[PDB]
Formats: sequence, structure tokens, C-alpha cells
Amino acid sequence: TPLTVLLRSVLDQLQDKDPARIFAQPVSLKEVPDYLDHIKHPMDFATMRKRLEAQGYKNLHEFEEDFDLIIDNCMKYNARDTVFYRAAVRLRDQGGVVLRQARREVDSIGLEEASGLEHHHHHH
Repeated sequence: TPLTVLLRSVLDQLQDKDPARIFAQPVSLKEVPDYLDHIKHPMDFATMRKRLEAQGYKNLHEFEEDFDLIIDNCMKYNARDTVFYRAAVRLRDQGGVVLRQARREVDSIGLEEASGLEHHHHHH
């Protein structure tokens, strides 16, 4: 469907803002045993991918909410002076540009035309 196509393109670009794959898979309790003491709703790109594949996002807003979980959880759990926190800040800022442009396109030119534009932009 057009919505899956749009969200797939957006998710691919969001992951490009995470080149070291810090957010690509769930945080492991084996490596981070106290994670769930601070984070109640873990989220990661692979989990968003699965939800996408199954048409589990009603619209862009629900998709943004999952992206926000990835960001907010990382800035909550990890202290400011860490590699994880800084990577979350870059993903928040760089991905926010992507998300606001995608919403802007859907609202102005329609979902199909936005999915077409998101599959290959001519500029950024």
C-alpha cells in the first residue's frame, strides 16, 4: 500500500541517521541488566520494522510516537556524557527534519505523491 511505501522510505532514511546501528535492535538486558528499571516501553528500529511489515501503523503520527520512544528512552537511560546520548541527539535532530518534511508532503500533495517524492528526493 502507499502508506507502507511512505513509511518504509521514511524508516530507511531514519536508520541512515543511525550509521553505527545503535538503535537498530532492542537493548539487551544481558548487556544492560537495569534497563527496565528505568525504561517501561523499549523501542528500536527492528521492532518498528516488524510493525510496519504488518501494516501496524495507522498513520504517520503513530509511527512518530515509536520513533520518539527510541529517542526519549535513550536520553532517559543514558547519562548526557555518553556515546548513546549523543547518538540519540543526532538521530532526534536529523530524523526530525525527515519526519517534518514527510508530514508536510502528505498534507500538501497527498499520500501517493508523497510516497513518490520520498522514494527519491532531488534535494534536501
